[PDB]
Amino acid sequence: DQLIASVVPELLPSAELYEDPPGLEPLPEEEPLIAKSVAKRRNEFITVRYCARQALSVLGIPEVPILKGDKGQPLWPDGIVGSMTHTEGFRGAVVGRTGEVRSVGIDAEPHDVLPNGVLKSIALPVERDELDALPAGTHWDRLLFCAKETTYKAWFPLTARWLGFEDAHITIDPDGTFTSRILVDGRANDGTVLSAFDGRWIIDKGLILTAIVVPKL
Ligand SMILES: CCNC(=N)NC(=O)Nc1c(CC)cccc1CC
Ligand SMILES: [Mn+2]
Ligand SMILES: [Mn+2]
Repeated sequence: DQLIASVVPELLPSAELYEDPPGLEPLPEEEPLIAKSVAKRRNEFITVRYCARQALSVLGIPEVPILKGDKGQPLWPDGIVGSMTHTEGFRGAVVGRTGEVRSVGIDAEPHDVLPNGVLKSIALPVERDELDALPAGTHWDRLLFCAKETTYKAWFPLTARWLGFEDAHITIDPDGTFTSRILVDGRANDGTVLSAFDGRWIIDKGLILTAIVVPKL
């Protein structure tokens, strides 16, 4: 019944918590990253890393700090890829080994309409027309935004480059899948070319969860 486990393969352990349990602490090496942060930010940072460390233990990796790189990206141990996300009512993480998968991204959002003006900032004109044609009963605008965030999180670890909202065209299928088509240069750091990603999505517990796994070559 866990949301991340429903949209990623069994080979990628995941862990999620819906509240901030009492008594958690960051590892000493992580404390400087949130020393001057408000309580809401300290709590999501600490709880998501407790989830990541649980998933890393399933891979046989013991307790390790998860620091942030120059573009805010989490810095995983050698031979590990992963992703983390937090929203009100959700903290989650997923990790995998580089010999099984190339990259993973996840994102969680509340299942509600986007705030005013956000859809115009994140969607291509063609995506807006596509969302209007989808069946009634799902907040397609919020699902599109969620899928764009997951696209960036799967892309950045492979390219080390920015990806704007206008740089990817996402097509959502009501069956719980989506595709992301990259509209800019897709040269990856390993010499290969990224052009498209396949994603999965689920709506449950008032939340939307999207995931992309970039598979082994
Ligand atoms: C496909 C285009 N999507 C993105 N480029 N998305 C992000 O940059 N998202 C983001 C933002 C901007 C909303 C701020 C802080 C941290 C992150 C990284 C998860
Ligand atoms: Mn967050
Ligand atoms: Mn997010």
